Amino acid sequence: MTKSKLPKPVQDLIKMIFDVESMKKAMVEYEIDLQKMPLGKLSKRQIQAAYSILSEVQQAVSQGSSDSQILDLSNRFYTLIPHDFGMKKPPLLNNADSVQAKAEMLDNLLDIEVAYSLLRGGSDDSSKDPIDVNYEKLKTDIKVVDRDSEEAEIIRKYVKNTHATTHNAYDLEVIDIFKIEREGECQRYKPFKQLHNRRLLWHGSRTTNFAGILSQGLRIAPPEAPVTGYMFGKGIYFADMVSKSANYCHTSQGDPIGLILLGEVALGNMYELKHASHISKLPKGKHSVKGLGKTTPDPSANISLDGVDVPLGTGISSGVNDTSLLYNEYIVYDIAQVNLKYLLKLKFNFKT
Ligand SMILES: CCc1cn(Cc2ccc(F)c(C(=O)N3CCN(CC)[C@H](CCO)C3)c2)c(=O)[nH]c1=O
Repeated sequence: MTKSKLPKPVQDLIKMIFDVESMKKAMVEYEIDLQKMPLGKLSKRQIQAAYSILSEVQQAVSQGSSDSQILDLSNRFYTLIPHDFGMKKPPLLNNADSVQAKAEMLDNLLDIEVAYSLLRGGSDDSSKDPIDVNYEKLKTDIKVVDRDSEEAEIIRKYVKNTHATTHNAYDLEVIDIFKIEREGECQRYKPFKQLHNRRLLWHGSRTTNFAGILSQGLRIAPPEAPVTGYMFGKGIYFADMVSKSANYCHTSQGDPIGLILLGEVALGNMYELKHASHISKLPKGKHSVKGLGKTTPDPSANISLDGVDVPLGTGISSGVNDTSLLYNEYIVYDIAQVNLKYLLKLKFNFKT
């Protein structure tokens, strides 16, 4: 039992990422019946089948089919994924809002299954630290960034300047800044290295999703998933406001620690949109979608970190009139266009 020699912040990141109990709390959060469907019985093909029902609902809504099939499909969904709503009525699956809500849950279920499968697979060695074994499963080089360097100064300033006044429920404190290097991702990203308009953007996610996020990278919703469950289609979503992405950590009062990503995203030509557009492909010659937000990080204060633009400017009006987005959103539809650079441990201080 050789005790791990990894730095203490990296060891804590490993423990927090592979926490089986956190995976169970996330499933209870969705009111999933863990007695009828324990974490060990959660299956990949089960999740894709549930995605198919969501897509079947989407098509039934789109042709008028009949709302009673939609009733049957909704009941079929709750049979496939056993829930426990105690005495209340389970939410019906008859409108686009409920399809998005269940697609989001399946997104988290998909990454939770990947994490658990990682843990219970491969090899195990009694003489090895579980932290050391779980670290190697991530297939990622993780190094703690020195607090006093210019990387951390830029990253801290990115956090400090782009917390929107709208997201007033909490404030953010940077605990740890990690430099991350997924195996093979640098080679995969090379075909996009010298594309224009490369920005450093945030991606917030639930803590449980990060075992899959680090082992497999950011992925696109599977083909079974309904394209109308996502505002701008089935792509990878980023933000330039740290608080916009931190909201997608789903941090609570009982679990105030969150994980957020800083990724280099090859945006190229930007299909600028102001409202929903459930697309699967992009128009020829366009490399990403930008949701136009009312507030944008002041473009006068942009800096370059390793030839990548960092929109750490404070929030100002964008001049866009008829848009449905409070803040900007960046979406790519090819996973090769993303190169993950930094991983942040954030403490959420909720104001009460
Ligand atoms: C605006 C910034 C922001 C938004 N949203 C919401 C959101 C909405 C629709 C989306 F398609 C995705 C997204 O990118 N997905 C969907 C889930 N997963 C399916 C395989 C993937 C995850 C990586 O494996 C890819 C994310 C976050 O969650 N975080 C953020 O920072």
